[PDB]
Amino acid sequence: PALTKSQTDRLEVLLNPKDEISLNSGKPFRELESELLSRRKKDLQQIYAEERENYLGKLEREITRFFVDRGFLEIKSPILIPLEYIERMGIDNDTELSKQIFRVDKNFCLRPMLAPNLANYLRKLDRALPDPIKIFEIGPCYRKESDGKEHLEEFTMLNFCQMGSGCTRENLESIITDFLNHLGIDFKIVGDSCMVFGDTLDVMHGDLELSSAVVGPIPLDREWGIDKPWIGAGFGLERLLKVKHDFKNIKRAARSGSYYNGISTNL
Amino acid sequence: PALTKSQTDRLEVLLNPKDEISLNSGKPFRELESELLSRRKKDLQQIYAEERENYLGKLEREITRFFVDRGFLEIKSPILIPLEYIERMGIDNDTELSKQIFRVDKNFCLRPMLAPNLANYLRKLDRALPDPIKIFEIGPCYRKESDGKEHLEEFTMLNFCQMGSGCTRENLESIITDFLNHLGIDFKIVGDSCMVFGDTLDVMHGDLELSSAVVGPIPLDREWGIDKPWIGAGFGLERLLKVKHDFKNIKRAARSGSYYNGISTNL
Ligand SMILES: Nc1ncnc2c1ncn2[C@@H]1O[C@H](COP(=O)(O)OP(=O)(O)OP(=O)(O)O)[C@@H](O)[C@H]1O
Ligand SMILES: Nc1ncnc2c1ncn2[C@@H]1O[C@H](COP(=O)(O)OP(=O)(O)OP(=O)(O)O)[C@@H](O)[C@H]1O
Ligand SMILES: N[C@@H](C[Se]CCNC(=O)OCc1ccccc1)C(=O)O
Ligand SMILES: N[C@@H](C[Se]CCNC(=O)OCc1ccccc1)C(=O)O
Ligand SMILES: [Mg+2]
Ligand SMILES: [Mg+2]
Ligand SMILES: [Mg+2]
Ligand SMILES: [Mg+2]
Ligand SMILES: [Mg+2]
Ligand SMILES: [Mg+2]
Repeated sequence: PALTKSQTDRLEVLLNPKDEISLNSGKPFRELESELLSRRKKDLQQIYAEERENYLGKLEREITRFFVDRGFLEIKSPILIPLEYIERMGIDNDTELSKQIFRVDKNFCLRPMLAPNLANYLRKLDRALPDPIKIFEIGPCYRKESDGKEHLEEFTMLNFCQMGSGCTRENLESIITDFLNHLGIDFKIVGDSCMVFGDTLDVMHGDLELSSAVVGPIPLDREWGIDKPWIGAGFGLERLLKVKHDFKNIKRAARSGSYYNGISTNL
Repeated sequence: PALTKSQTDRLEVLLNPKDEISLNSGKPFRELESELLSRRKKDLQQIYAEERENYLGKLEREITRFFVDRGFLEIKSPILIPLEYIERMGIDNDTELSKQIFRVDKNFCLRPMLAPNLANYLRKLDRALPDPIKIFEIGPCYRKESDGKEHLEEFTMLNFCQMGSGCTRENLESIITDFLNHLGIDFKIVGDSCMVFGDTLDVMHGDLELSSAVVGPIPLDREWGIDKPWIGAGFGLERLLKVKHDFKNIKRAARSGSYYNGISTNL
């Protein structure tokens, strides 16, 4: 019993991390497929009977509660943003991130990050709210990618940020630590750099980048009317789910018609 | 004291429905503006101190709990969808809704409704789950609009639907009724029609359309592999918020950097 590539692909779609089933165990495709179909139907029936919550939606709600309870204001800002935000973010037209932008109409695009909208909120809210200003947003972001096991074209970003007092490296690391401890995810912090922000603190789980974080001020602040110390971090929710559920491919965690909570919908 | 159009616009931005303040009361602009700025800063400070939840996010969470508790599976599907879905939905290239579509790249668009993704889920889930199949989704949808007091280009749709047993007009009306009673919103049902679905039951609050709902089957089902009775309804969350909070302009409820929970962010 040698399986074709098409057969192995079909079994891999139906296989879940908790299965102790090897596709090369010598059993024929028909028996492996029947067993996995039965397991996945049972898994989906259990979700439908007892849970009914989508992993991405449930994780957004859990993260929302965590940040609201710690004094951060919940933001919901536009997903369709001016293309001018990309240039004012310092993303020059010939840079790598600029090629990843999904253009809409003529002057708009799908946001590839939450940062510009949140910078506008920090500036505006600092005229009305007491120091420090603490805000966060969770929602869809978009980048054209080569599509590996760790990138999606449509993903979900969390960005939390603070402006004013308490905007230090140690406070930023403390929030990241409390957040990932709340989710039960081990991590380390490594130095890296990017073009928008300069140096970042990257939050790594093994070789998987969970977040890039920044301690301001940076020279870019002036173009956004930011004139105080700030800290912020952006996390991909699908990457968090990939770690939590041991998914081999991030597509299992994505907005999709092909998987529900990591279970194939082709049953 | 006659106010210019620019001055009146500024005061209208700062005015909230609960204020018993008339912009034509004869008081000068400087006093009306100072009073309203003070009220709105206080309102925002109270939210920041005591609540911190965004109206759109909080309403999504409340609706999610309502449908999950009543046996509907929570869906999060792609916002960027194939342009082919628009033609297979019967939206011919020269129709009115087709002109409202935001195109992305060459073969994709921003979804103007949730229905096609949910039809795919109904079909797929019917192979695995017991009758009846009950699902819902909340999330961003996009339409180019003339932009009045009731339309946004970027809005948030709820669509709940069911396939199999219990897919009758009376059950559909009963779910709509239980849902709007839960939110405390009065309504009536009127007959209307649209091009995708044919006859609809429109859910009206006064002259404001809160939802269009459909009792299947319809001939379009075959193009989506739907072969059982079904019911479904789509609601705009920003319209629900407009009713709940007596907003004069739906922009107060939208994803925005210009308003937070209906309060101007230009303070
Ligand atoms: N295409 C993508 N798919 C899924 N998640 C992503 C994607 N791009 C970024 N993220 C998540 O958003 C976070 C903040 O975005 P950032 O700009 O730092 O990404 P990045 O450094 O380009 O990530 P990578 O180096 O893996 O491409 C990332 O740490 C990651 O968790
Ligand atoms: N541009 C929009 N902005 C905000 N909400 C909308 C918009 N278009 C539709 N909705 C909401 O989505 C629901 C379902 O969409 P549907 O296709 O029935 O809208 P519609 O009949 O085009 O609405 P209208 O007649 O007001 O344009 C509507 O009843 C409404 O609550
Ligand atoms: N690291 C993540 C995003 Se982190 C930015 C936190 N958001 C924020 O409010 O910054 C204020 C700010 C932003 C730009 C210019 C001046 C001031 C990423 O690369 O996608
Ligand atoms: N009235 C709202 C959307 Se209502 C559709 C409910 N969703 C669903 O699952 O329908 C099954 C289905 C859909 C199309 C073709 C065949 C079968 C609007 O106009 O935006
Ligand atoms: Mg990248
Ligand atoms: Mg990186
Ligand atoms: Mg990074
Ligand atoms: Mg319309
Ligand atoms: Mg209508
Ligand atoms: Mg309608």
